[PDB]
Amino acid sequence: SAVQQKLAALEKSSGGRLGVALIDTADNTQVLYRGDERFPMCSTSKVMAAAAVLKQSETQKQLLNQPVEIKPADLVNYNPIAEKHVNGTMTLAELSAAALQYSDNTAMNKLIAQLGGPGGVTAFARAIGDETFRLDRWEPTLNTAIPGDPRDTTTPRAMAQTLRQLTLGHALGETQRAQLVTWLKGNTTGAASIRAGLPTSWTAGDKTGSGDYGTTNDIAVIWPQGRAPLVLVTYFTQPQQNAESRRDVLASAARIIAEGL
Ligand SMILES: [Cl-]
Repeated sequence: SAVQQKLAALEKSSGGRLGVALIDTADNTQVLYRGDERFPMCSTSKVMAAAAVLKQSETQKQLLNQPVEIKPADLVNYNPIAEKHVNGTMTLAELSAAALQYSDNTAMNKLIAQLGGPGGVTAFARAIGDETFRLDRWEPTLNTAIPGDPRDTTTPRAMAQTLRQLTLGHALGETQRAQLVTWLKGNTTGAASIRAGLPTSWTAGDKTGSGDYGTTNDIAVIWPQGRAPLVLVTYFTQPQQNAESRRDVLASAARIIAEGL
């Protein structure tokens, strides 16, 4: 197909390995490129952690408004929001928003702690039928992205299915689904990634990721006009440990997909 040829050429030009999964909710059809190969998730795993906390909140009503102390020991390598509140508190809702919309790594570790460790995030994934997702480590070491290492990876097919379930399906309660979608739509980190390759009139919510080996990821839910919503995930990783992340490769993959719609 034209999409596959274009994705392979993009992959060659970029020097890396690209994975793409598109789900069209009109007919549940999928377009896949390396759909069943594992890729490091990096910050895309924050969606699962936030969703798991939302799920806890369905029976623990005021959980989202619970204050959590932010301590110096909590800070890691990228803390744009958390560093502003050190020695104060943030609520779990605020931590979820920081994680999702700013990719705050301290905020992620606070969510992981709220869930009882990395295993708590993975247990939620299993509870919503994702047998592929695995979170093995905390921030920042979950970003090592070593080729062939299955730790902290998923597949494009698996993550597209899961994002669909969380944002358009019934993995969460109605109020919680709406809250996750609201957070994703307010993301600040994704302008150069999938968003840059979509028509501006199509609304999207997304979560990016980046890490070692020039790993560059984005997962999005998209509301085009003229048709049912779509889910698009784009995962990218490179052979050299010190390769720079390439948000523009994800934009190009999104353009290729949008061409084939
Ligand atoms: Cl990793």
